[PDB]
Amino acid sequence: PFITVGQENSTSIDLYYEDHGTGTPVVLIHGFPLSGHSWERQSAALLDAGYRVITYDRRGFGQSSQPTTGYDYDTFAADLNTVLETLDLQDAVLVGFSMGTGEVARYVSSYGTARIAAVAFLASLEPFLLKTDDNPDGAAPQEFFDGIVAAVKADRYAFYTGFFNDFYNLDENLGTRISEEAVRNSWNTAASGGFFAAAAAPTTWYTDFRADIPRIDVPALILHGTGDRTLPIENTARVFHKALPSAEYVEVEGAPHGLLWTHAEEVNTALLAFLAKAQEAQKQKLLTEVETYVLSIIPSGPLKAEIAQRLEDVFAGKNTDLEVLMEWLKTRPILSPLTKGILGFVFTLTVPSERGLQRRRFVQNALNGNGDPNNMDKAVKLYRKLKREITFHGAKEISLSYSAGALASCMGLIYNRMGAVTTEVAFGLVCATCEQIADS
Amino acid sequence: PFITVGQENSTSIDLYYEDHGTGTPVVLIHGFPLSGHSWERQSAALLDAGYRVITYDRRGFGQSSQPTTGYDYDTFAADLNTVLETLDLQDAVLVGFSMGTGEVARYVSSYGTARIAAVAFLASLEPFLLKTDDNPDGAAPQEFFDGIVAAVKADRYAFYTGFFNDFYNLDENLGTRISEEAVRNSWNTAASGGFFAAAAAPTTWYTDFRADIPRIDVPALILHGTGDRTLPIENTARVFHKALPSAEYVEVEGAPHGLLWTHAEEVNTALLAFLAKAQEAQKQKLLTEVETYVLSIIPSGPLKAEIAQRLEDVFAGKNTDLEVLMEWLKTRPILSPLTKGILGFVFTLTVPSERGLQRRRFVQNALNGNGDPNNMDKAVKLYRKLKREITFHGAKEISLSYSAGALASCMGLIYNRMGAVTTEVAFGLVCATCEQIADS
Amino acid sequence: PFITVGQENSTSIDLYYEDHGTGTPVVLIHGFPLSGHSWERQSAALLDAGYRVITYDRRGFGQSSQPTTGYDYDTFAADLNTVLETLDLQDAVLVGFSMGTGEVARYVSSYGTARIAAVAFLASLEPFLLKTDDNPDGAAPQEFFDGIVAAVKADRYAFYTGFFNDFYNLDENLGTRISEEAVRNSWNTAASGGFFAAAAAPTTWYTDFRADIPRIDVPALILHGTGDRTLPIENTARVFHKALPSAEYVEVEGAPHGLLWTHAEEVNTALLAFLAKAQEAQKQKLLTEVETYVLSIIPSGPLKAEIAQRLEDVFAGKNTDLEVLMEWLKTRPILSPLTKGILGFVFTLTVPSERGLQRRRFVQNALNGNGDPNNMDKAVKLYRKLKREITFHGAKEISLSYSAGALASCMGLIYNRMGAVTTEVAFGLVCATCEQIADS
Amino acid sequence: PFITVGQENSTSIDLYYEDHGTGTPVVLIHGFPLSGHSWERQSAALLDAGYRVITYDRRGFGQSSQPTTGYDYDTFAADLNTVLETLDLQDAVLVGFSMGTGEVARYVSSYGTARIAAVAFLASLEPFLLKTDDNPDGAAPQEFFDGIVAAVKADRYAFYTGFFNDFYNLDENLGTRISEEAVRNSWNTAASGGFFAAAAAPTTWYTDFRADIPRIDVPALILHGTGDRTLPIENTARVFHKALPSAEYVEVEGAPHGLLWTHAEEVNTALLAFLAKAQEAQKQKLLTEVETYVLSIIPSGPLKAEIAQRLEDVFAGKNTDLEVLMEWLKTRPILSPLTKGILGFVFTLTVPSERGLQRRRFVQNALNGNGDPNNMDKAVKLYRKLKREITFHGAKEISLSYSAGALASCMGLIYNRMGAVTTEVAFGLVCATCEQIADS
Repeated sequence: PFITVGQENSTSIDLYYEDHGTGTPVVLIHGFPLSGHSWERQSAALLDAGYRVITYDRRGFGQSSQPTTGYDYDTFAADLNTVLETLDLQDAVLVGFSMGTGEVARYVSSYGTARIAAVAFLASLEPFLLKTDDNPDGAAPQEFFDGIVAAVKADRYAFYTGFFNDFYNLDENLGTRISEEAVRNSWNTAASGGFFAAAAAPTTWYTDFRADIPRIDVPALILHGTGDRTLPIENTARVFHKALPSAEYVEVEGAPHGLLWTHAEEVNTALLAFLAKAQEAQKQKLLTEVETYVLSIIPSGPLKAEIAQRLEDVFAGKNTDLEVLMEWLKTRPILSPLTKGILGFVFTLTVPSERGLQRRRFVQNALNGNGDPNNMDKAVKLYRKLKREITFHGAKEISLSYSAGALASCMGLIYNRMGAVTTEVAFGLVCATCEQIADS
Repeated sequence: PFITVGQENSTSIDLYYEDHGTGTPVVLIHGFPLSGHSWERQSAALLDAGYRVITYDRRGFGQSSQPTTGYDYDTFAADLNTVLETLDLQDAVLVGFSMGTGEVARYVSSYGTARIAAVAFLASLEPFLLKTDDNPDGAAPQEFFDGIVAAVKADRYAFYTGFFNDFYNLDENLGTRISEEAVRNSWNTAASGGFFAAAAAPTTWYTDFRADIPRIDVPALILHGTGDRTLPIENTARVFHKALPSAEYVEVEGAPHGLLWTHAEEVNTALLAFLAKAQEAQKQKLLTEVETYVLSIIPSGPLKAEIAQRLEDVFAGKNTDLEVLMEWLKTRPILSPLTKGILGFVFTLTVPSERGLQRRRFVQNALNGNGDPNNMDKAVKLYRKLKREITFHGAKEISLSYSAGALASCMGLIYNRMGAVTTEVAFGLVCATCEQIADS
Repeated sequence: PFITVGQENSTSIDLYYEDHGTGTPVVLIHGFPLSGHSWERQSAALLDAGYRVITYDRRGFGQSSQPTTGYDYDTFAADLNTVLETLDLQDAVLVGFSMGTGEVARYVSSYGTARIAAVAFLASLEPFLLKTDDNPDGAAPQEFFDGIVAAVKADRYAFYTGFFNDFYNLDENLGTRISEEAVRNSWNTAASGGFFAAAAAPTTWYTDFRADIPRIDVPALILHGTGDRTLPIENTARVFHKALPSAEYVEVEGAPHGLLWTHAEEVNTALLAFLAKAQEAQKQKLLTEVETYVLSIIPSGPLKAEIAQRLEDVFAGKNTDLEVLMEWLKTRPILSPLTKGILGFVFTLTVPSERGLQRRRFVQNALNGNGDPNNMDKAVKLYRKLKREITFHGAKEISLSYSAGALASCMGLIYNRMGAVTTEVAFGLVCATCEQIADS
Repeated sequence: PFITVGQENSTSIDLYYEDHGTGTPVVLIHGFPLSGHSWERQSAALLDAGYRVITYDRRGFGQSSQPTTGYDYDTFAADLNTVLETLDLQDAVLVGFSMGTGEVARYVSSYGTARIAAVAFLASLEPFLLKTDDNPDGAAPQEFFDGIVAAVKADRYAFYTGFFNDFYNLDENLGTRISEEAVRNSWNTAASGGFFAAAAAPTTWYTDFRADIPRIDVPALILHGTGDRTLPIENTARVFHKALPSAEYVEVEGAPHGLLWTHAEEVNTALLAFLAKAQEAQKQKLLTEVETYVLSIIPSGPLKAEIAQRLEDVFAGKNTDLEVLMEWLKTRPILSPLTKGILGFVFTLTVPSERGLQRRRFVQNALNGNGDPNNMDKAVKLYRKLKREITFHGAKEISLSYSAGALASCMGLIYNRMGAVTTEVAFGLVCATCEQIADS
């Protein structure tokens, strides 16, 4: 599979990518000089955990096009933007390794965390590798990196051998954490890359990400091996943690630069933990917002408390019966039809096991709103806008511009299944609907 | 330029008007029997002082329509209301002369000081010209004004000659403070007016503004010449000052009624001083808005404090070096390129003595907007809209509809001098650019 | 990237190719049993020397289709013809290695040197490898080649090792001029080829090119290693030189057959020298055309002569200074502002050391186009088209469709750094603006 | 009548203009501080001579809008460009006076002589009024012009009195060549202008037109009075004549600056002469092209000679009877219907006194294009393109892309009056029609 990110002369620039599994999108950005297939140990684990795994090969690496231009992090991040937009990924998590951390930092800084839910940095370059006067926390001076470029240009194939020796810490890990054959494959992948890209890549390593770091607002994870030879822990992760103290910090003892394979077990554990925790963290903050908004329209009393209880139960994951819940709603004495309708919409939306209940009439009759053609006109116009929308805060603001009558019908469109919007947006709509009703 | 204020038979009633310069709006309302062009000496001074000068001709006067109806201050004030609402002026200053003072008093009283920041009364009619029992401070009785009307009806053209004799105090001022040609022009303007309006106007002079005066809440200025023959100082301004003691009172010694031309230097000085207090007040509120918006994108730290200080300094007029500031900006390690670009744009825009400093490379590369032809296209579409715009709030609103990428490139258009927008509009753009960045 | 050269059954026959860099087209035709990537040491050098490098994989080799037909030099040359015509290459240089030398000879003979500027033969097969009665200068008889084919059919994978043993002269060069990993990669590339193509290829080696040689009219270079085991110097290059005495003859002492890698330094040197003669020749015709176009806008006089001289100086590389030239331009009285802008653009473009000179104001104001949004809109539309373009003629042709006003603004976009186009394209634009201005 | 040339704040910038008479367009650009009505002596004469007279008032002058921006010759020329394009003038003559000469020079330089047939400079500013080191032929230094501006600002009305004293050389010419009332009117016109424009205009006088002069390729006329006090002959016209030696030079002895009125007879004579010569000159070069193309389709013989003679006669102005010509054509042997059709089209187009002859049956049936709907479709598509076209050379090229059958029908559309194209474009079509037929 390929995604076109540019054009070089008579040829086009396409990136090889892979899209597997169903769930929240997790983008895995490989490091030098490998490819997307490097994540296979992580990829295997993430697929088991019910995630949607997306991997791609950087330009001039793996199966991607090998142009002789655009080897800078502004172009690398631009490519990632194209990738995310082409696939239309929403609420996705970016995971970068080695060079890949640079792409994450730069994209977030330059394009914003709109589509991004969280970020993870494994074996990061950040904040600045170059050792200069203003940056004494650099790993090595300019002259050093110039040596690497010249080394690759001398003989890239022979370079790869020496490269992977410190990439995996073979003197320690060979025959224990990484096999001879596994290394052999990595070398093949390296050779498969572009000759130009090979020597062009090291110049990108001393990129100054210090300006990109503050723009990271989504939950972050910083992971790094102490036995990292290529990128020394202290010149990278340790100072990176000072720049981003909010980030979850993980130090894997004795892990080499290539810990994705060698210490895969420690990596998976740490990553899957961070992902599951950050997911439930944003689920709770979303559901508590929905609760307060829905309860805002319900009049204070013993009924309000009962509703609050059943809402908490389904939000907590306590598999309640839906036929019973709906029969309970239908039979309520002081609740207004619209209130019952909104509640009916919210319960079907949040309940995982629909159990087999056909779209109830009492909910449908509540949301239609007299079946005014004036109301259904604004409802489709709003529906068009919500299809493009993804953020909850984004979906709520644009919906607020519409009247309470138009909003109710819009909810009815979705309920009847004449509409296909994401849950975050659907919650945006219902919260906006509740807000208008509360002010009436 | 015209503004429709009514309708008379098959024809409509339009008022000729002029809108010049950029800044706080200053509306100049002419007197009898001239036109907006009478302010030309004031307009010249006000334009130099960076104001937005708006003048219009009263119905049946100058280039305005000449209907045979609506010659009362309730209609005159209604016309002014239409003018202010059509142009949507906000925080504007009303300046009236002779008859024009009546419009100011009545509009403020009848329509409220919502759009008005301050008011000025030059050669005022207020509070009441008619000499009666209840008003002994009147200048002349009913019978007198009936004489003027009958005099105009006899021969308005011959009337104009005798009128300007006391309007300018020609025995004193002719050949000294006003030339023969200047008077000639004034006469032409008078003759150019409506025959009906000419004789209808004097009846409006004895209007009772005594009830309108207390309704003046905005800061006021009362100016009047002691040598005023048309409107005697003691029957007008002096008693007006007792009715409005809060007002700034200025008495120009030996000045006649048409002091706008003869004693233009004394008038301008006094007026610009009174105006400057209200103008500097609105300039700061504009700069504090820009400051908060610009600081919104800068990440918290010691650097944020440093920028805010340097911003306050240039806004205050503390002539800071620009070559130094730009080199300081260029060399910051944690500032994003876009951030450096925006600040650079702001500094060149706010710093007076640009000192012939060539368009910095680092700012141009920040504002280029990744040289996306799609981003560059949207920027021009926005530039077309901003070329028409004049207000800061108006420029900010329409800019918000564009993406952050499109906005940055549009700023680049202006910075590179491929675009020509007013400073108020330019600030609207930069503030809109900051708002998008803050939301990511 | 692929180019369809034929069709075999249900599938089509596509050749993998690569197009890098901007300048004179240099087509590199690889030998047996490798691929286009073999040129990587030459390609790297050629890109530095400002050439446009075009490489492709022969059918059944590398990433190209692997059909079981068309393994003859009439088909091989037909394929090259398709490649050249598809890319529409003009004034290009053909460089062949081993088998690749045959394609050059055959194409030139069969299709003519219309698109070709010069040709290069490295480790040539020419004129005739087969040892017969009429050709005693053959390297080996028919039976020998039958042995190779049968050897490949036995086990192609085991064959490759023994092949590369004499291809690189490993007993001498291994560990000195070629590393184990480099050979390893070559083997992988070999295995990656088609099984049929592998055994079909040797039969093409004893092709009689003796009739094709006289048809070479473009300047030729003959390079060969004396230590060549695969193609013995005396049976190949030496007799080839007798057949083509006009050709530039280079003998690399002790170089093996695969000298492209082992003696890459000697090869690059020799090749770039020969290429420089052909490159500089059409380079001058490019600058001479630009000169005539630019001078077309300058009004005749002593100033016109002065400009022409300074243009010739910068084209020769003597002048080198830019700030003085720009100051000289700025102060000229007969030059239209647009003319000053165009010349300033050309000078910054042609002067090698732009130094630390900020983009001059007088050039920006000339190219700004008055800040008409309509000129800016057409300018962006033109700019996207120029981003795709590569040729000088291609850039000039598409630019001529735009108005002089739109063109000037387009130049302004690039000058201001809101645009990124190649020098050949940049010159196309300048000539097009000059053509329009001269025609206005 | 007004033409919108810009926008200032809430108001738009419109220029007052007048379009009188029928024939080739002669644009008259007034000087400071008057208006288009100043040309009345020329306009009356030009209308008698059967020309199309176009006059307009400069911004801030006469009946035009009075903005406070854009008082520079780049803006003045931009305005003129709008005027010419809005009216879609082609083959027009530009005539400038005082300030008006600057507009002519700048437009020609900046926009090209596409729509321009010839140019005239009366009482010119050119080439450079400012007296500096680089320009010793200047009239006065910078400080001098600064005095003029301050004089206008002092008292705009009183300034005019002294201005017209030297403008007309009243000590000499008053009561002889100019009446008291005429000057009075000039003063009124002066007062009618904008207060801002009045003082803004003098700064434009020291504009450097030296760079604009060489771009003048159309036939030129330089007229100037020796007794010119405002613009001394030696500092203006005399040095202008050296810069433009090709121009027809006329020196009116003893004429003042405002010679347009005083020496109107001498001015008209010289002007009408220059126009008549330039008019017949452009007729001959165009008609001889039409002649050769039309004769190309007529078969060689005595008939071909007869046609050429009658063509030369009508082109020369020997208005032959059209009823006779058409009957001569109709009853003529050996002439093909299409040939008769083409000639019939040409004769009705070139013959002045149309006499009142109906679109002949023999012409319509020739032009019908057999009644093919495909031919009628292509004819309309071409007609759309020709409506946009203006040049004769431009019209022929785009028409050549269409088939001879489609071209014939397109001519038929115009002849039947279902189409409205200019004569120059109309000639382009017929020549293109002849060219396709000629190749058969």
